[PDB]
Amino acid sequence: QQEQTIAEDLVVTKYKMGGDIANRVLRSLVEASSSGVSVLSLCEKGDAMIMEETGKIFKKEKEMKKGIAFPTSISVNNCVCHFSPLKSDQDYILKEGDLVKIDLGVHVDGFIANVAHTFVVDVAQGTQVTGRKADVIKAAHLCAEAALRLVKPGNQNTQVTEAWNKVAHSFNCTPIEGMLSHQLKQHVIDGEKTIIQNPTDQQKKDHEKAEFEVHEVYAVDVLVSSGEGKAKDAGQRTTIYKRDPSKQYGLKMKTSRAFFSEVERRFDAMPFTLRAFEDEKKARMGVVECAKHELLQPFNVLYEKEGEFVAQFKFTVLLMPNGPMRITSGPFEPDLYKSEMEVQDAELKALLQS
Amino acid sequence: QEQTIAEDLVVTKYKMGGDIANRVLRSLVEASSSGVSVLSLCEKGDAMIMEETGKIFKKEKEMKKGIAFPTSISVNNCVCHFSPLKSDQDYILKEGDLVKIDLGVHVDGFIANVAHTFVVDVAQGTQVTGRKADVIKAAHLCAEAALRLVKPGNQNTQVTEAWNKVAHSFNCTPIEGMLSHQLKQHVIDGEKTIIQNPTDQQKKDHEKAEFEVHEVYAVDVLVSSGEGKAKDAGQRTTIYKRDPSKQYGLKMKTSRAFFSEVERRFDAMPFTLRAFEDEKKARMGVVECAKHELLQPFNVLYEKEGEFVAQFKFTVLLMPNGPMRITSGPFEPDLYKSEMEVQDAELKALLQS
Amino acid sequence: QEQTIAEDLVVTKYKMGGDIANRVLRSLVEASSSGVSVLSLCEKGDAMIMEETGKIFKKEKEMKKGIAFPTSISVNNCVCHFSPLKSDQDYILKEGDLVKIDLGVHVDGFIANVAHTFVVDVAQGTQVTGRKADVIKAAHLCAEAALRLVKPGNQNTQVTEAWNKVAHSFNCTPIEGMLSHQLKQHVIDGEKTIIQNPTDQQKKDHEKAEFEVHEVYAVDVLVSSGEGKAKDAGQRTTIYKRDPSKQYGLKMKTSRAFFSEVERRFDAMPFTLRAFEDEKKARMGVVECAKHELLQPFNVLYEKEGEFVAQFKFTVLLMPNGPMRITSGPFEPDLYKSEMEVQDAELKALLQS
Repeated sequence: QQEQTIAEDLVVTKYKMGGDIANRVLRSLVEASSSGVSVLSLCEKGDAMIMEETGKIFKKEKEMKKGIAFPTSISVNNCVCHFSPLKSDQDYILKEGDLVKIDLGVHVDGFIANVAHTFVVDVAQGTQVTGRKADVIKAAHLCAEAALRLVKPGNQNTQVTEAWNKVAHSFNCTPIEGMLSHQLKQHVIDGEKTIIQNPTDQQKKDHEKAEFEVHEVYAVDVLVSSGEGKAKDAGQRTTIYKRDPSKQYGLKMKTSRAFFSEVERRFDAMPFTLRAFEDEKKARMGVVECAKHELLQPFNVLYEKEGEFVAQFKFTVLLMPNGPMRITSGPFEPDLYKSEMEVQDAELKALLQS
Repeated sequence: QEQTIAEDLVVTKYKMGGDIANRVLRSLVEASSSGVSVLSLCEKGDAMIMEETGKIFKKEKEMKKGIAFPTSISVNNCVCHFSPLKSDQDYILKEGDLVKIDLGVHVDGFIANVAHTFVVDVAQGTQVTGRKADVIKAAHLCAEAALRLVKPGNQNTQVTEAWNKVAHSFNCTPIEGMLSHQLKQHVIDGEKTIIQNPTDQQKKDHEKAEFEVHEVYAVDVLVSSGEGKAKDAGQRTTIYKRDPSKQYGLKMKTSRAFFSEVERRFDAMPFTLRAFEDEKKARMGVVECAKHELLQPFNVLYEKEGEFVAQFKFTVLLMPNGPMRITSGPFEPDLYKSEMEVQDAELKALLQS
Repeated sequence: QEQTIAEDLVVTKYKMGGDIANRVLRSLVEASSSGVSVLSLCEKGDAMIMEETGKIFKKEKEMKKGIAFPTSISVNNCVCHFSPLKSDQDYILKEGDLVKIDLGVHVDGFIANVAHTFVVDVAQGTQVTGRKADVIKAAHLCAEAALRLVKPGNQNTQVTEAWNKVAHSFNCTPIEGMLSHQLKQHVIDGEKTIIQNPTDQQKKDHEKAEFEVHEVYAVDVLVSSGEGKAKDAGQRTTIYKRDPSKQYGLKMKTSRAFFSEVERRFDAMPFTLRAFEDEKKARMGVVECAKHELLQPFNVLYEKEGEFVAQFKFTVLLMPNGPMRITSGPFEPDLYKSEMEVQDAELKALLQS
């Protein structure tokens, strides 16, 4: 009732204007993605381009905070998520046939527009992607299609969790264990009402059954693996952090209090990459105190087993009265992907046509 | 007082009911082929509506939800409302039978009604041909015309008149007298109506009306290859509705615990006698209740034999942005080849949009 | 007090007028070919707007509705406002003529403006080529760019800038100083505007502005193959509107009758003098009115001989969910072939979004 919701016209407007920016930046990055291109440069180019487009809009309103809601992340092949390298980490260079996931977020007055898309580097004109890339992309895309049709008022998060497994299984792929699609609110990317992928027995017990309601907003995030689908750390350095507002702890230092002060000014409660910090070695230091006492929440770089592919589609959807209204999406082309398998289940075939 | 589609929660309830009506409808059309029992299709629909409405808005333990119009499957010259009792005659679908499937869903009284015509087992790569195609094309283009004419500021009469020229283009006739009703919460049979191809008496019996924003209509197209009169052929009537504008103490003991059941289970929504524990006790307790006008019947009317009746029924919300259709059959216009076409310049332009 | 698209009923009236402007424009486009009197097309289009508005919202008796901009048919290097008197030189359409059709509808003073460019009797399965295709493609890609840029948070200036880049790609120029007005109830000419290719001086005078939800714009793209200037040519002016801010008791009695017929038939919307039966009394009524600033003239304007001007106008509502276009013409892009194309990477991507 105090809360600013998509029940209000001005809020739909901010969501729609960040959505349009998220869609433009994503597409620009996909067009710039070819053999020999630096991932570091695409992460920099996206974060810069988010800032510049947020710069040009709502100029009359000089108090409104706007920018990055999720820093541009570029996770290739069996890498799951959250790769925004530092100027001094090893870079990754896109090879032909590389499977690329681009993930990013934009906000306007704290209303968050999250988008992620998967494609293949320099697919030869007149060909189709085939084999396990085709199987896992096709599968993740149909998972996003089933969620667009199931995440609506009156349905339960559990029905989406199950639809996802039957769809992914149809391609002998596997939704990554325990990943979460969060409810969004003003200034909150990580709402506690969630959809869980492919939960274990522990995760199924600890995760809360919920019913979607009109006026809620979700960042639906589909991550599907060609393999077993349990992501592991593999000592890549975490660059992406979020401040956790739920945690106080006075910091016994000078640098730490000073780094965690630039995190609050420049970013408040949104995720940020350690690369966005002018002076690298100084940020690398101010993080350790903060991260161990949980004031910052890490976004770790997880990997599936070498040779396997992970595909991603993330879209932000507003549960408007008239029906779910999608405000971000990638330039997916269904005809580019040939799989030898399809969905055989009659209920899911009919749902995906609906 | 009246809850209208100017409330965000009401639109939501209409859409969740239509998503369900659309799903049960298609699942019934997939299940329809040579040798399946209409009885079992009617049982399957009604059970799918109850399962689907069972799964939604479950945090809201108190909310009524379920059948707004029990599944009816009216074949060839049958016009509507055929939902056989288990103890009556069944009907087995044949190849080339023209099938109308009518059903409705409600969520907290907000009704989503749909109906659709197809032909049984159309051989792959074949096209329906002849009178069946004429009348299915006609009824559909009558629905396309209504979708574009049922909008705020227009009159019911403009819709009546467009249906007459669209259906004459295929030498078909809208069945005279048939009504398309305004819907409101708990009301399937609003007084505000679109009439088809009315007689001079029916014209004077029926009120010109103007569509207004925030209204809901179950638009209902029934077009015949014949006459366009629908006559009783004494099939037993299986579908009745409580008439909430009516009292009567009733007296006979079966009668009162019968009508006690229709009030507990179905409140104001149409129901089939097939839905009772004992179809015989139900046929008996109706006979008192219906005489005294506490139940309206939904009669099975029939055209002349060898003639064909097509139906498309969709529920539409007159939203500010434009008509928002929440139900529809899966129409494929490529299935149907007619030697005739709509040729009126002004209706061709309407249908193109 | 002011009625905005935040009201369900306002959005409805805009949509009902848009639906009509679309129907009329298309009918006029179909009716344009070699030998067609431009006078007849102006008559036909004004008569259609009155017939179509005559049929809607009949039960609301006090509700004013009809023409927001009289059908104007501006050919080749004519820019705008050609609506000849019965007694003027008529223009007969020739094969290969570039035609601009511009008209408006109002429902209760909610305005739906549209304009469309096409080429007369394009040879079946050819393509228009040369300057006519250059300028029609430039104007359409300008209209497409406006539709994606005129939205809450953006600046009228970014549109102005996109329009010189997009048009320069075809060696075409948006006509210097032409305006796209905000619309409100009974106001065709709101002060918040998008300016085309402003002069030196015009930039000083024109206000920068941010677009916001709930605003309405009649986006008017006017593009020239030549310099992008538009001069008078003492062609009779025929279109005027009443300035509702000026009031004056008139001396002569023909003048007052003239005024009464203007106020009654056209409130404060532009009208053509062609709509007055007594052509003489009206030309005399005007000079007393126009003398005392009671009418503002809409003068006919021309680019140079042999040059071509294209126009796409559309009326858009900045709803919360995104711009909602309620008018458009039937553009078929595959009809126009140009040696040139938009080569800026950001405009390429903006035009595909």
